[PDB]
Amino acid sequence: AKVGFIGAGKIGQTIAYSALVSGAVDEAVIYDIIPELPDKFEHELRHAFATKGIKANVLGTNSLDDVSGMDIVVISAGKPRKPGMSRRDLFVDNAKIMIDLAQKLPSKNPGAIYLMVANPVDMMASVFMKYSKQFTISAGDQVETMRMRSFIAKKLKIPVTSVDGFVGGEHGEDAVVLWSTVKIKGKPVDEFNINKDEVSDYVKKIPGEIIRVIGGTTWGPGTIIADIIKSIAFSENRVMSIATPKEYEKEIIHVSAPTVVGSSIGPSLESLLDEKDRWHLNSAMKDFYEAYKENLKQLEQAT
Amino acid sequence: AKVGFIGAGKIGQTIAYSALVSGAVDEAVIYDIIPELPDKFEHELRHAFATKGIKANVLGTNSLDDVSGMDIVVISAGKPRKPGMSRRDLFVDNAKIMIDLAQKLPSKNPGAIYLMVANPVDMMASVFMKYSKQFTISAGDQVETMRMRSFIAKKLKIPVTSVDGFVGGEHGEDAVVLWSTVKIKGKPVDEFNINKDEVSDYVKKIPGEIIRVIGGTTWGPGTIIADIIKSIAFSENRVMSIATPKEYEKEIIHVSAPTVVGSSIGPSLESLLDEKDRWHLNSAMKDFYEAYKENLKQLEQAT
Amino acid sequence: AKVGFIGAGKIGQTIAYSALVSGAVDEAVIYDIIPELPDKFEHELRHAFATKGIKANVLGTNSLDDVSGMDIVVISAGKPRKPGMSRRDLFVDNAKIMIDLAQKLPSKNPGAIYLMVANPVDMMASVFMKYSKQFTISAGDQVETMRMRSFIAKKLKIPVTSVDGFVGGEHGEDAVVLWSTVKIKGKPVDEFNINKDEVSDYVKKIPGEIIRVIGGTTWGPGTIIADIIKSIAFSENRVMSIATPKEYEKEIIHVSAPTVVGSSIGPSLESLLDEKDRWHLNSAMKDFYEAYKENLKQLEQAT
Amino acid sequence: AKVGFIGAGKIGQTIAYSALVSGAVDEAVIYDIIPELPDKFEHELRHAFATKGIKANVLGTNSLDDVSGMDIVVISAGKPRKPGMSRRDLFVDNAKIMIDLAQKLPSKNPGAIYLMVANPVDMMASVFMKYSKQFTISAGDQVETMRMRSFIAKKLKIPVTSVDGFVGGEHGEDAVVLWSTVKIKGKPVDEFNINKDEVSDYVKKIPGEIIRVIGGTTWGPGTIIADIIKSIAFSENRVMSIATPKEYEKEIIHVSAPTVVGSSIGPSLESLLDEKDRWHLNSAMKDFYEAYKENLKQLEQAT
Ligand SMILES: NC(=O)c1ccc[n+]([C@@H]2O[C@H](COP(=O)([O-])OP(=O)(O)OC[C@H]3O[C@@H](n4cnc5c(N)ncnc54)[C@H](O)[C@@H]3O)[C@@H](O)[C@H]2O)c1
Ligand SMILES: NC(=O)c1ccc[n+]([C@@H]2O[C@H](COP(=O)([O-])OP(=O)(O)OC[C@H]3O[C@@H](n4cnc5c(N)ncnc54)[C@H](O)[C@@H]3O)[C@@H](O)[C@H]2O)c1
Ligand SMILES: NC(=O)c1ccc[n+]([C@@H]2O[C@H](COP(=O)([O-])OP(=O)(O)OC[C@H]3O[C@@H](n4cnc5c(N)ncnc54)[C@H](O)[C@@H]3O)[C@@H](O)[C@H]2O)c1
Ligand SMILES: NC(=O)c1ccc[n+]([C@@H]2O[C@H](COP(=O)([O-])OP(=O)(O)OC[C@H]3O[C@@H](n4cnc5c(N)ncnc54)[C@H](O)[C@@H]3O)[C@@H](O)[C@H]2O)c1
Repeated sequence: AKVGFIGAGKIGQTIAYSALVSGAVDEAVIYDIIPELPDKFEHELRHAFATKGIKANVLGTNSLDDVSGMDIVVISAGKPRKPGMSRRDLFVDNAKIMIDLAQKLPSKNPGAIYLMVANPVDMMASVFMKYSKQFTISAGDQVETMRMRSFIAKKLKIPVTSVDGFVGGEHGEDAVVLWSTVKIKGKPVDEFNINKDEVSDYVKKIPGEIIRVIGGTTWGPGTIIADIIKSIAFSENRVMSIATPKEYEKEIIHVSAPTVVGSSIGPSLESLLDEKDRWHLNSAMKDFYEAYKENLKQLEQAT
Repeated sequence: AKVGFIGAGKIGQTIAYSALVSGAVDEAVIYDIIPELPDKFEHELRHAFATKGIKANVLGTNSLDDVSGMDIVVISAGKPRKPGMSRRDLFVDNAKIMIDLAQKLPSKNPGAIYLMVANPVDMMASVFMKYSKQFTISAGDQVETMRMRSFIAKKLKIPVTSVDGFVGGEHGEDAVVLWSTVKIKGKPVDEFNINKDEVSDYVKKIPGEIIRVIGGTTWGPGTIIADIIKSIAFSENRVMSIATPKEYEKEIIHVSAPTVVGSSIGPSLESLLDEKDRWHLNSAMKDFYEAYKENLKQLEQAT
Repeated sequence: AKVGFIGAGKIGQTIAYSALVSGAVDEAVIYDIIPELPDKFEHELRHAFATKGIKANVLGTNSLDDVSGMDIVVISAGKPRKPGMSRRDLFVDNAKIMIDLAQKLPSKNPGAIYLMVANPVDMMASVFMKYSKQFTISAGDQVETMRMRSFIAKKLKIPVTSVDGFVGGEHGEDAVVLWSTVKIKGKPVDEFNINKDEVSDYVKKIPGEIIRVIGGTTWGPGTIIADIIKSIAFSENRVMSIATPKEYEKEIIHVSAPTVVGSSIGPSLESLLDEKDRWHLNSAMKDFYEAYKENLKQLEQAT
Repeated sequence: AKVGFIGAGKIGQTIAYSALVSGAVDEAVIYDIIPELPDKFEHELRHAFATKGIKANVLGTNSLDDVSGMDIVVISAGKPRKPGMSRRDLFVDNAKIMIDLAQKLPSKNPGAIYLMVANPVDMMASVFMKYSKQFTISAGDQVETMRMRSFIAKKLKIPVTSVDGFVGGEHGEDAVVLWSTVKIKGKPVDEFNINKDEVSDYVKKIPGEIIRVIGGTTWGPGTIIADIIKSIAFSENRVMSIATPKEYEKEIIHVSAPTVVGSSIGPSLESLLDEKDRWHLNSAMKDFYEAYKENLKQLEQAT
């Protein structure tokens, strides 16, 4: 696929690098508002490519117009979290970015899939889609999903490959582990020595903890989001707990649920969850819709 | 994963080779009735591994008791089709193989996923599961699925990665394209100039044509079935049109539908298809049922 | 790289499949004299590609004029060995193939690297280069090299990645282990309990044993030769004991020594071997020379 | 291989991640003096591994004693460059680190290969080896080597895979392009529209420029150094322009030259360079020896 990267900070570089070395990206165009940053990143990539024999076309640029004719456009441009902040605290800052980008990108990338990475991720995806009128998805709870699998595997001292399942609903701190999907070698997680609250808590806290020590999350979400790109680019049909757009009281919202990710996106698999999980996903919709409306008014308090 | 390969003929060797070089198999045990065959294949694999730096343990054996402790057991032991034959002609001869394997493998590989390759594939899976009571899947129409995708791509002169969709129902000559799933860059196949009947006919005829010219199918189903193994081994959650066990009229039958394939298998997604494709999948259940009951009688009439 | 495959039998198909799934081949054109064979192999490859997201162009053809513009041309067209035969028995029959290919391929593929696989491999490379004057290499003793490594590893019950070293000189039954290059975790092989003669004998006999049981060698040399292709295609600079053209007594001959393989081929490293291994490589030149002159006379005595 | 990482800053993380995802590292132990940093990096890795199905054992730790029984030990612990500094300016700061590590690591990792990454790289490798008495190599001019190939490919608008060759001698700013190795599709670089001084200059300046804009080099040298790890771990025998130890006036020094990198290291290929290149490598030895002796005295001016 041809993939545009809007944002070449820590997470944008990690995602682009990981997606490029995985072989899923035939051509990439990497943009950033910071002078020379994308350009120097391009050189980094070429140097890396030489050792691997990678021939992917890469352009690092400060010119937004170079992001044209892409299949997928990955948006990580935004303020990141500082210790002590919630993700939703960023709404007003980063929504202005999305509003601006929504004016500019569409005419150059008609029919592209837009992949939101910038936080608060689900909200950003809704804002971007509202303004751009372009099909937009959010990395959503796919990162949470993998964090959950890896914690459970570490806890039982089993390979992560023995664990299956997803995290879903609202993003981050408000996500829910979808326990009816969670299986260990095919068996319900109940059959195991697993404290469900300890799993949820690790998932919600570990990014905050990475931020406090390292300064931001990189390798994990970078790899994970790149795999979303790869599933689209190779048409692999991986079920991923991304957030796809839904209509709710005539407003576009984004909420996560296991979703088939291929050259085409969908369907989402919420209808196949157990009752409790389906109730949590309905709930997540109502809560998201309420918090997002509030946030839109508070932004409308521009003047 | 630890993977058992039962049957080391053309397709068995291809699946094993491809699953091993893909990185999805940590240990493999390969069995065949043919004296020394498994041994010499093992030496072939070792030679290949040396150039790749692959360290997977591999044992080729003529003693079936050496296949123990597997996570996945792949069965390709059986007589293949000859130009002229139908897949289902093989039922009696190959059912006898499955009944015997079902009395030997499970005690050594309890709780393994059993992946049926030998034809008639779906019926063999049903027999094996009947005589073993171990969880058994069939390659099903996943091969057809890929043939369909590839045909549409070469026809429209587009990358295969632009095409999404599945083939399902009964296996082989009785399969149906699930047209409500076939999309080109997200758009319904009707918006393109492809003749649905030409697609079907290609899918149905190409294996018979390859069998006529080359003598048997290898690289295609081998790679495609190795990817089923990989999706289980790495818990990738790819939607694949494999055939999983379904309770119908109190019998266990196998029919293909798009199904989540990870360390855990399922759910199948037939409830998300359109009315027409759900009708077709319901008829396939009925038809498979009637034909399997008939075939079972034929088997009794041998023994 | 753009890669031409001349001969789509057992080994040709294996090399091509393995080189294509490794990512080293951007475009491939596969030729065989057998009507429809290349075509049906192409369809096999396309089916495999769909599951992997591989977009390499591939053309199977019965018209040799379709092989043009290649960077590398791989020749496996020829009669194979039967239980009992020696590799060199094939000289006359296969030399006739090479003389013809040499009058047809170069005009269409000027400046390509020609990689000889058909046996007797080294002698075929010398003939092809004689009649084509195009730069021609032979798989040489790279296959032997890997067999030797793998044997030592299984013997000492160590990972194959712990073993380094090469097999060189004449090909096959006349090859010699270059013992000054064989190291286990950096240490000379003498410090371990391996019998040098048992290693040699294994290396010499295993292909004949595989040919006896299975009918021909495939996965091992196929993977190993595909890695020669990859090392050229990605300019990896792997030292491989291939046979490159050497001017001796004003003839061009082919003998194996560890050689740098990248987008450019060479140098060969025989001047860095110990006295004994340099002696052996000098005798192989003399012996190959005398035997090739004899074989050329035999060819004249056919035509 | 089992690989220890001493240092989990920007370059240590990039190298470890790249080496891990490439599949060359079976077990890694990552240490850093910064509290909690390695630990949080380990979590990042596990999260990334979950999406890929990677089962490599990883331990991120603040306890140096955990770095035991490794095959390879990769040392990136040290002060990095700030704009305006040369690499050799760091000698006195980072040599103290190496002296300390030389007391501590050996008894826990007997017979390991130590891979120096921290600057001034060649000097650091000599210091570490002097004090530890352990076999030590330096990433050397391998990074420069790839930078050169990629620049030339960009300049001629050809794939980097068409370019072959190496940079060698002293490190960084004092490196020399070894023009007799440099080939484009097999042809001498003279046959091409290439300004040699412009190539050298780009190579020497581009890291300084990345540092000024981004803050440090990451992806390129990370990938490149990881490929050195991979060549050792898979015993691939890639020729790489690393710096291996040589004796000079009874002192151990490190200088770069194309070197065969496998489970065993060596031989270096300086003897096969043209005259001019060989003279530059002799020269580099004399100059290195002089600057390193000076630096050792200036450090001995501890008191
Ligand atoms: N799982 C996830 O979804 C996930 C993971 C990691 C980070 N993030 C989020 O991604 C965003 C970026 O994080 P980061 O660590 O890379 O931050 P960072 O500060 O390293 O980078 C942000 C980048 O965005 C750029 N930027 C800001 N405004 C821009 C504009 N108008 N146009 C173009 N570029 C612009 C900056 O120049 C900078 O290079 C943050 O919102 C962070 O919270 C999300
Ligand atoms: N897409 C698919 O599902 C697919 C693709 C290719 C082949 N097949 C089927 O796979 C089967 C094998 O095809 P093939 O081309 O490899 O045939 P083959 O003759 O090359 O190999 C069959 C192997 O099974 C062995 N065998 C027979 N009975 C056995 C037993 N009781 N235990 C162990 N091994 C036994 C034979 O010894 C032989 O080595 C056939 O039924 C064929 O129709 C299915
Ligand atoms: N390590 C090695 O170097 C190695 C390994 C395996 C096989 N081989 C050699 O490779 C050759 C092929 O072995 P195989 O097992 O694939 O034999 P095979 O009979 O399976 O295949 C040979 C193919 O070459 C074709 N052929 C014959 N003449 C031709 C021509 N003029 N143009 C195009 N195609 C032509 C045949 O039609 C057939 O499809 C043999 O000489 C064998 O000894 C070498
Ligand atoms: N091609 C190359 O060889 C290459 C490429 C990039 C960077 N580097 C060099 O590598 C070194 C590290 O660079 P970076 O960008 O990762 O710097 P950085 O500041 O991001 O990280 C340096 C790390 O070393 C750690 N450290 C310092 N002293 C230590 C000790 N005594 N024990 C353990 N850990 C210690 C720090 O805690 C820090 O995390 C520098 O010398 C830099 O110049 C070399």
